[PDB]
Amino acid sequence: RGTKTLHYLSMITVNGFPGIENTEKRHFEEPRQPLLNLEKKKTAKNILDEQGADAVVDYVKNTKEVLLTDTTLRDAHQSLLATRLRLQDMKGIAQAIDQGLPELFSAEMWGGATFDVAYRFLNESPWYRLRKLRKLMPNTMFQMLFRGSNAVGYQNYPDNVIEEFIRVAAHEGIDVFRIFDSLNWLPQMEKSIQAVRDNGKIAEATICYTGDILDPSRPKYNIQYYKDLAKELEATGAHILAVKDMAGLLKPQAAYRLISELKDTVDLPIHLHTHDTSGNGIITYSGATQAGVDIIDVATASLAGGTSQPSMQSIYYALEHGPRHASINVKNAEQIDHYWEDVRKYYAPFEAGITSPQTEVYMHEMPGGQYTNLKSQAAAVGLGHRFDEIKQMYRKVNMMFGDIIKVTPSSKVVGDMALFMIQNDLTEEDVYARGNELNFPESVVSFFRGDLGQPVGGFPEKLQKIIVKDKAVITDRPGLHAEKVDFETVKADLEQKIGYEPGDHEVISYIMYPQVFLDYQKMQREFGAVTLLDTPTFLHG
Amino acid sequence: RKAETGNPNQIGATMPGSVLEILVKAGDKVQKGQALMVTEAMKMETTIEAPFDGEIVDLHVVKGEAIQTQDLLIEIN
Ligand SMILES: *C(=O)CCCC[C@@H]1SC[C@@H]2NC(=O)N[C@@H]21
Ligand SMILES: O=C([O-])CC(=O)C(=O)O
Ligand SMILES: [Mg+2]
Ligand SMILES: [Mn+2]
Repeated sequence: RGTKTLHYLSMITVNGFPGIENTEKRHFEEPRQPLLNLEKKKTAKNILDEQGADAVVDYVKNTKEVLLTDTTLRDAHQSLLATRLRLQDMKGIAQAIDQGLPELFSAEMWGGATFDVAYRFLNESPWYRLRKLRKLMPNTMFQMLFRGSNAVGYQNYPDNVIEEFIRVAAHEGIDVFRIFDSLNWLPQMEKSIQAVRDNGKIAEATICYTGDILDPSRPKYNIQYYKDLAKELEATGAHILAVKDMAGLLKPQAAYRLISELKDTVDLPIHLHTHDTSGNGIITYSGATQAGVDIIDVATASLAGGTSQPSMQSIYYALEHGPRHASINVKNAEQIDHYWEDVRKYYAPFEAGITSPQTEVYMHEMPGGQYTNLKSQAAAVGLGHRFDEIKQMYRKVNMMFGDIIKVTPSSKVVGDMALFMIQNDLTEEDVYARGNELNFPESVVSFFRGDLGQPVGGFPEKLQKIIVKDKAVITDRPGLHAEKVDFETVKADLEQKIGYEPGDHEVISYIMYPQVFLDYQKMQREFGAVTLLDTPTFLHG
Repeated sequence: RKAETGNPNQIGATMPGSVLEILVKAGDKVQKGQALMVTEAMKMETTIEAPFDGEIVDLHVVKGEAIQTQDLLIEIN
C-alpha cells in the first residue's frame, strides 16, 4: 500500500493530473473547523428509523416551517466544481454537518453525476463514500438522485437491475430516493417508486419543470399538464412530490402559482428543487414558501449561487420575520460554511468561472449541472471558445426535437446534437435534407429509438426517420424490451475479472458502468486507495 | 491524412478521441447501414454507419490510437 501510494505520488508529481494544467502545488493552510452550539433534536432520520416513511411524511406535513435539504455534497459541487468534490473533504466536515444542523430534512450526497464521476475521475468508489458518510452522519437522512429507469446512468436498465440498485442503496444507507424521468414519463418511474416503497424508504416522485406556465404563447407545458402529472404521481403511492427546476426556469410568480395549484391537487408534501442560474433562486423559494411548499433544496453559501442551489444561509434571512421561517441553525451553518470556503480553494482547476447570473437561461434552458460539462465538452472537441454558439444551437435543437424536457439523460442528447451540429456546420433544414448521409451521435440515435422513453407529444416523425435509418424503433417502455440480467452469472464473470468475490454493490456497479468499474479496479491495483490523500496532494502530488 | 470533405468515400470521425475496435476487416463488403468503426469523445460514443453500398480498399486507423475531428478513418470505394 505504501508502494502504491508512492507510485501515485510519483506519477502525479512527474506527469501531472489528467485534464488539468500541471501547475505548482500551492501551500494551503488547514481548513477552519466550525465552533458549534449543539442542540440535541429528533430528526427525520430518527422518525424513519423508528416509525417509518409515512411518519416522516406526517412530520413534514405538521412542520409549519419550511424544511431544508442540503445539496452541498452532491448538486452544489456538481454544478460548480464539475462533480469533483472528494470524500476527504466531505469526511472532514460530515460530523459537523450531522451535529450542527440536525434541522435539515435530508442531505443530498449521492446519485446524479457523482456515481459516474467518483469512479471515472476521482478513483474512489461511490459505495465507499456512502458508507463513510453514513458512519459519520448517523442522524442525517441521506438523499440520492435516481433517474428512474436510467438509474445513475444515461441509458435504460432492466427492471430487476433497477430494483437491485434500490435494494443495495437502501441497505447501504440511502433513505430518500428522488426518482425522476427525463421526459416526465410515469411508466419509467413506477417500478423505481415501488421498489423504494418495498425497501421501506421514502420515494420522491419528481415533476421536471420546463417552460413557463405563465406564458400563454407556450402551451405545451402549462399548469394543467403539471397538475395531471402530479395526480398521476400521487396515484403511485409516492411519499413526497418533488418539483425539479433543473435550469432555474421557475419564476417566482410561477413558483407561487405552480405550488399553490399543486397543493390543492395532491395531498403529498411538495419538495422544490431549483438552481440560482437566473439569480432568482431565493425569490423563487420565497414564492413557493408563501404558497406552502414543504421542503426546499439549498447549498452552503461558499458553494451556492450561479448554476448551484440558492444559499442556505441566505434563505434563512430571507424568511426570518415572515409567517414561515427556515428550519436551520444559521449560526452553525455559517460556521460550517467556513470549512467549505477553505476546501473550495483546493478545487481551483475545476472552477467554472461563472461569475454572473444569466437570464439567458430562460432562453436556452440548459440545466445547471450540465452548464460546465457542455462547455468542457466543446473544449475537448475544439469549440470551447464557441460556447455562445452552441448555446444558440442548444435552443434550435430543442425546438427541432419538439420542445422536450432537458434533464439528464435527455439534456445530454440535446447537448450532443448541438455540439455535433456546430462541429459539422449544420442547420435545421440542412439535417432535413442531408441527414441521411450524416452519422448522428449515439445518444441522439438511441433517444429517437425510444431508449429514454416517449416524450410529450411524441417525436417529430420526419426528423426521427432521418436520424434512425434502419434501426428498430420502440413506442413503449424500454424496460419491457431489456433482457433480465442474471446476477449470478454477472458475479461469476466479475470475480474472474477482478480477482476476488465482489459484493452486491460491486456487481451492481459493474452492470451500471462495465468499462468504468473495470478501469477503476485496474487503478486500484496500481495506485491503491487514492481517496485517502488530501485534495492538493491528490491533484498535484 | 485529412479526409476530403464533399465526397462520401472518405469517411471520418466527428469528435477527437480513440477508435476502440474496428468491426470490419480491411477491404471487404459493406452494406448500406452497417457499423464499421466506433469513434469516441470523453463521454460520447459514435458507431459510424455505412454512407452507401460499397467496399473498403484500405484502412487508415488501428485499434486504440488517437483520432481527430474530420481525420481519415475509412476511405470506402
Ligand atoms: C462526465 O463528463 C461527467 C458527467 C457528464 C454528464 C452530467 S450528468 C448531469 C449533467 N446532465 C447532463 O445531461 N450531463 C451532465
Ligand atoms: O443535471 C441535471 O439537471 C440533472 C442531474 O443533476 C442528474 O440527473 O445528474
Ligand atoms: Mg410543512
Ligand atoms: Mn439540481
